[PDB]
Amino acid sequence: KETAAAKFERQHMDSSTSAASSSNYCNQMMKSRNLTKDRCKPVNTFVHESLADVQAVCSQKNVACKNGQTNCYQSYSTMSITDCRETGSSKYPNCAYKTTQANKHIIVACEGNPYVPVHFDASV
Repeated sequence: KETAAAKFERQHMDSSTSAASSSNYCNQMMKSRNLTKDRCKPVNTFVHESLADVQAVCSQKNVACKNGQTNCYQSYSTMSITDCRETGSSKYPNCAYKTTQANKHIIVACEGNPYVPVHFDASV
C-alpha cells in the first residue's frame, strides 16, 4: 500500500516546473495526481523545488504543527509553490480549482527513518 512518504511526493511535489504556467495548472495537476478520485480535495499545495531540498526541511527549523504536534519543520528559505483552492463552480467529479503562484516558507511534518516529509502543514 502507498507509503506516507510516497503519498507526500504524489500530492505535493512538482520538480518538473519552476512555477504554474497557466490558470489550468491546478485543474490538471489535481486530476493527474489522483487527488480528485473519491472527492474534491479542497486545498492542496505543490512545491516546485528538488525533492532533496524539500526532504532537507526535516532538519531545519522545528516548529509546532497547526494541530499542536511537534514533529513540524519550517524551511529557512522561501520556495516556489502553487496554491490550489476549489472554486465555487467545483462539483464532483468535475472538481475546479483556482491557481495561485507564491514564494513562501513551507512547514511540513516529518516521520520515519530516513526522517522525511509526510504531510504539508502550511506555507508562511
